[PDB]
Amino acid sequence: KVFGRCELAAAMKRHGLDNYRGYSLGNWVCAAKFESNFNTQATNRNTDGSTDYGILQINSRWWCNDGRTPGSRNLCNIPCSALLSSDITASVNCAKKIVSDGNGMNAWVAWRNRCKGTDVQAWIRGCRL
Ligand SMILES: [Cl-]
Ligand code: NI
Repeated sequence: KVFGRCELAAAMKRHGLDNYRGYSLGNWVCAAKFESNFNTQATNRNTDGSTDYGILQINSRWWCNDGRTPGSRNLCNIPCSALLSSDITASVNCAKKIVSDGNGMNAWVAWRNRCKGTDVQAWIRGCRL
């Protein structure tokens, strides 16, 4: 599924991401835009052989099992394919674990490079939330 901006904002809010660990909703929408272009089916292979999955490009070395990443820790205890669903629940639940892990949203390179320090509230402007 390719989400619209406000549609995704609403879904993330309902799943409790607004101000989760102090990160306002715009941060999460901005991260999803630049990680996946709002596409739940996005996948991208990394140099180390791991793969990133879904709307928030969650990595198979640490967080999910895709059966081809040796030494995967599967900390979200889910197959990576579950992160590609039209239903973003699994992605949100896993992302909550990631952002609690110590470096906050810096875990997402696109967030650090393209969202951090910017006017992220622009990402939810005009939306009926
Ligand atoms: Cl933080
Ligand atoms: Ni990545």
